[PDB]
Amino acid sequence: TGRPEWIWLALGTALMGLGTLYFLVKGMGVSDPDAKKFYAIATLVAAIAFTMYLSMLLGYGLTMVPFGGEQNPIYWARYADWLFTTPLLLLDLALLVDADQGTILALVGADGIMIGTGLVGALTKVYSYRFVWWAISTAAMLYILYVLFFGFTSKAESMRPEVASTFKVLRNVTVVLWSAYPVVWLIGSEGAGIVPLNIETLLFMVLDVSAKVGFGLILLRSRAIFG
Ligand SMILES: *C/C=C(C)/C=C/C=C(C)/C=C/C1=C(C)CCCC1(C)C
Ligand SMILES: CCCCCCCCCCCC
Repeated sequence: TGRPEWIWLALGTALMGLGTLYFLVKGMGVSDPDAKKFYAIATLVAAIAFTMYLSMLLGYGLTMVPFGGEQNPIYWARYADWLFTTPLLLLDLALLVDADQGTILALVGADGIMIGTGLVGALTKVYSYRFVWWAISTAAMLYILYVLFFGFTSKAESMRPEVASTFKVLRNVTVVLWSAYPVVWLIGSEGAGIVPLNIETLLFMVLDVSAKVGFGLILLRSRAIFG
């Protein structure tokens, strides 16, 4: 098939198979348990992205959805990816500031809504409805960013300065990265079609890798992961 965006997928596969491995060996070296599970979580988060990017590299998780008179190419392997990785990364932040069970259930439940409506909206055939789904989804995301920015950050201050200090950085990678996502969906292949597909995969690879591997390196690298 040799699609123009395969380059960026072959590239995604490589940066995540490589991140997954670095995490995995470093993780099996640690003896602390509190810190030990920040390592399993990251080995798993990179690993899921990895089988997905590669599988896509290989022509799976791609489907043609009709709308706007075209036969639009929708990569759904992305939502299977995000479905499991986004709630776990939120789990990374919740363990860190000692979240309640209630707040974690809520962040996860809303996260399920983000991706579920994201996917539905990306498989819709009526052009204006795609955008109703994109919108309930984004609203879910703003909600999660709200909690994190207002709730978690009130609570990262019951921690040590090294923990709040670390939470502020990861919290800042999240807010910046997670919010570009709805803007890319919408100007590219799933939304307006302004940005062609090789450039979309290229921007989703950079947010993905930044957000999983850039995130893991910063987290696993801090003193705060030792309870
Ligand atoms: C490793 C992947 C990460 C951190 C993915 C984050 C993904 C999002 C914040 C996705 C958001 C979306 C919307 C706000 C609306 C339209 C559809 C989505 C699912 C692309
Ligand atoms: C828990 C929230 C479930 C929300 C389902 C909303 C469906 C809205 C459909 C609007 C179609 C025009």
